[PDB]
Amino acid sequence: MQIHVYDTYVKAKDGHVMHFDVFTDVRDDKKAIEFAKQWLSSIGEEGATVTSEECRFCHSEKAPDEVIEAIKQNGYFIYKMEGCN
Repeated sequence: MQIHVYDTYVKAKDGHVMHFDVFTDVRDDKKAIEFAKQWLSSIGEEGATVTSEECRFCHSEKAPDEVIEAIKQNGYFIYKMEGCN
């Protein structure tokens, strides 16, 4: 399974620029935006504008067993790249 790494820029005001990558099997940039927005509304950080500039595609790479299950079950998996520590 090839994980599509969608580097997503979500600009929070004073919290922190939410720089996270979305692991998905879908090859749609719009879906990348959509999944991120659904996730933002889910966690509560919906207060950001995601455009074609905010959505970014890095590449597709080999996938560890962990993300295989995640994307297979949820459809997508967001990893907290920045804002972790």
